Amino acid sequence: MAHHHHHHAMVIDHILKCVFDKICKIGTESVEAGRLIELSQEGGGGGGPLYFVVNVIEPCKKFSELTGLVFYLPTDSGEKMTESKSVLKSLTEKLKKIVELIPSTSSAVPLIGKYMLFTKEFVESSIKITEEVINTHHRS
Repeated sequence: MAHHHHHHAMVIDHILKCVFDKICKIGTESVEAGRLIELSQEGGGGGGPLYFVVNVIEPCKKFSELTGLVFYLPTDSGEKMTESKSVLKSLTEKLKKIVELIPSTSSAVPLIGKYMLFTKEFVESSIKITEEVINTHHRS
């Protein structure tokens, strides 16, 4: 869209809506395959449908502030990002362990898992975009 050779704050704060936009495109669309696949098996388990949004949004919350610390308080070409990404892989560890509580729904692991890695590979965009500004960040 533009370049504007200068400090990063006015034009850098705008890019946020650029990376946060797509996230909703494929992120909001998954809201269907997530409830469609679950309900197909049972959509319940140890509790109700709130356990799916409570366990999914739980980790997302702490990340909500992270998405704002990368487009506002950048520590590097992908510091706050690469540091927050490690949480996405370590987070699933809590969902995969569900087999110890309700292994009945675990059968969906290989079902919904197709979407899991999907976003995991999309979140990388965070460091991808910054790869364009790194040209200056790295230098100075």
